[PDB]
Amino acid sequence: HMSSGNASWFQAIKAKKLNTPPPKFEGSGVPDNENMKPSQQHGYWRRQARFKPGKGGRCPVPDAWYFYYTGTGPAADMNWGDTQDGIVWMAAKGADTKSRSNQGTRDPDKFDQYPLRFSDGGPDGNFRWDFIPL
Repeated sequence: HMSSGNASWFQAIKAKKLNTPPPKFEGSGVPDNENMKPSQQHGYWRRQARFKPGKGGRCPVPDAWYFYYTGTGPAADMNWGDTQDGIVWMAAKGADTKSRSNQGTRDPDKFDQYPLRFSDGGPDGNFRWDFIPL
């Protein structure tokens, strides 16, 4: 089966080892994105367990986490702060986490993913992401 849905606007962050806890962030944990209302600077990171072929059959690879603005993505029906394994919530100063933006999600056939930057910090050392130029 091929997932039919829309995707995250940003690249993934990726754990370096198996069974890593959720990412902790210096600063808001909200990706750099100047094209949003300050009131709308809030969302969640969502865990994605990965695999790939290796010896015998399939082989576990470290988790990826993907960021979605509140009210969008797989956990669109969740409200900011709602507890669920594999969901961590982030908000920048001045955010109103009741607000809902028009950003929606990314259609992969049309737009490439945005590069991740965190001018106010970034995730802890259990995590890394690929370089994509600005």
